[PDB]
Amino acid sequence: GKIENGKKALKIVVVGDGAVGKTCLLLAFSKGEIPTAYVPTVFENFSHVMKYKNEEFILHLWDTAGQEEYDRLRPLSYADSDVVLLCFAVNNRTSFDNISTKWEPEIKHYIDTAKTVLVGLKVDLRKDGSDDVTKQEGDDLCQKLGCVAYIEASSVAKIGLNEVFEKSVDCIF
Ligand SMILES: Nc1nc2c(ncn2[C@@H]2O[C@H](COP(=O)(O)OP(=O)(O)O)[C@@H](O)[C@H]2O)c(=O)[nH]1
Ligand SMILES: [Mg+2]
Repeated sequence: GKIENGKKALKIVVVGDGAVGKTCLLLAFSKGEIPTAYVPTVFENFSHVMKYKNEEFILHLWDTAGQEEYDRLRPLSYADSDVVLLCFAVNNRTSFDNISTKWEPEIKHYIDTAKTVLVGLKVDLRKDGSDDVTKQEGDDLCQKLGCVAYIEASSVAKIGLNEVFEKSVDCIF
């Protein structure tokens, strides 16, 4: 619950296994596309203005990673976070299981006061006949972990991107 110029402001941190699509989520959400160019391991934190209810919110968006120096820097990203997106890829069951084994506990340790939103990324990839994570599985995990919501999204297909960040704003304001 911050106010930075005259605009309500929110800090959102994005966490989850490598390659679940965290950097693409932020690029697609804020830039409206994923550029054909070298995608960085971690996007430096930045502010994005989002027009929502009928007002403007300033979102302070923090990408994170677990490779190279970013693994060591990650804990420092959490301070004063209002919302944490717990991200996995729906076609990667390992990443889903790690929400419970690694990511939710890490968040509870460093920033228990943050609200969490469970985010099922790469939903464009879900298909019958594999062991892809279902919407019911995401809903159940959200329930067990006390997240505010489970939201499915695709950066590539532009599905659910605004919903993720609109729900983030909603649970704070
Ligand atoms: N099909 C599909 N692929 C995606 C999507 N988002 C990301 N990817 C792919 O997943 C790879 C890893 O994404 P990235 O954002 O770098 O993952 P990060 O390590 O969690 O930040 C990228 O090379 C994309 O090719 C998506 O919504 N749909
Ligand atoms: Mg990344």
